[PDB]
Amino acid sequence: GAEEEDFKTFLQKFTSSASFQYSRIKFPLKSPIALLKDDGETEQTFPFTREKWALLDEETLKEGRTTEEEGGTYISHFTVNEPAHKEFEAGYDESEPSLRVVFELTDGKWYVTDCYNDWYNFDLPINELEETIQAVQEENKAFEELHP
Repeated sequence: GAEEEDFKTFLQKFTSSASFQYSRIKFPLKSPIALLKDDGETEQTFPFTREKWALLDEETLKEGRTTEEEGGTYISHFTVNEPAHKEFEAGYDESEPSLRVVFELTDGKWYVTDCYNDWYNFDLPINELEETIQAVQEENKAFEELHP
């Protein structure tokens, strides 16, 4: 009557199809990027659009915990059990996250509505940013050429 797309199965596509990944994501996103104007305690916001995305893997969007030698417990999961209103968090134990992905389900189709990624983390003065954008687009080509 509805038969909605599955929080598992939609993800399997998301991690293995580049154009589909992009076709699922809003433009712009509700998280403008926000960095420091090379002055310390200064506020700034950037338009989040398709041209500054970072593609994401199955070992990015998994539900589990990992171990580095030199960090600690890294977690990745959805934190929120809802039938249509789930979102995703990755980060270490006892610490803040750095990969945030809001998901929403309308019309029986999932659509990603927000983003957080360390590719435009706080340690990134706006002066260098337009090169950071282009660098993520290097890695993105190497993904999407091989993620059909």
